[PDB]
Amino acid sequence: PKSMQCKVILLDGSEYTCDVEKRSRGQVLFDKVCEHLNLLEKDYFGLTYRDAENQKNWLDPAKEIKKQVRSGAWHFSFNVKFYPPDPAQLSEDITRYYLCLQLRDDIVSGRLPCSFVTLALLGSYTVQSELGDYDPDECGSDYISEFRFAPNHTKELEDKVIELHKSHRGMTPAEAEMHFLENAKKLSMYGVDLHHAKDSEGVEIMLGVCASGLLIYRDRLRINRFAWPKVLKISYKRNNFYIKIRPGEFEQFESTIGFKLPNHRAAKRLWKVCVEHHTFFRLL
Ligand SMILES: COc1ccc(C)cc1NC(=O)Nn1cnnc1
Repeated sequence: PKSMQCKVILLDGSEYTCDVEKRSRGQVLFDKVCEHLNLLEKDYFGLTYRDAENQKNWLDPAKEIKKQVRSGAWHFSFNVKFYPPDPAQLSEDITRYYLCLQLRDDIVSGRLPCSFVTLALLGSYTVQSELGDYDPDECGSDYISEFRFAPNHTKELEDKVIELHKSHRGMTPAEAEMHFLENAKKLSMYGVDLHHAKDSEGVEIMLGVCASGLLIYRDRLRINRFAWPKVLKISYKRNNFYIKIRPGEFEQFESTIGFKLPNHRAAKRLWKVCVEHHTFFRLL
């Protein structure tokens, strides 16, 4: 049996290295990573790889790893795929812990926009979790945390994190992580996966996929929202992605909204993440 070396970037930024048989399907590697992480509530998560065009792709657990990575290295990241709308209802604190780590990266990367005050508040809960109670021995007037909190750090952001950290005395890591999640879940882009596209007139839009449904970000004004029940069907053909929307009651026929993606693979990628979001959050 010939085995291939796999490298996985974990949500703490560490590397996990393991072997799988070269013909292995994605589920084999995922199960090894989740066992390494002591994770039981696994199906919120997944593995990503970067394709020949440098796009993020989800590793399909039903398909051979080699038929997905194809010409690329067997290098993956462990990520949240399906962001729970109500993290309090997760059964395990370790699940919430990994979800916090993902959201911290979503924030630092700028995928999850966040006000100044909420950046500082989330940062303060992270510090309480990682370091425990505020200690003025480590923190002077000139303190800057090792923790990345934001896409752009400023001294006043660092100061606000400390001021808020002082308020959290006695809070345990699990408590701080639950407060982090109860704040982060309210952000308008929480768990929204964004895809570049053009509308039927050729205007550049972003299509957002999340638990609640589909979002069409045309500009700061005119955000179109389709809750999953309103979405009758989704399809792709060539570089085109199509959403069928149910008619109001007493309407005869569903409406079709068409989008142009950069290429055929971007259209398939969007269709699949939409189907998967429909599939796991039809149930959950
Ligand atoms: C109950 O599990 C599901 C249900 C629906 C869907 C869409 C997915 C899963 N899980 C899943 O794919 N787990 N996994 C394996 N490798 N990466 C992630």
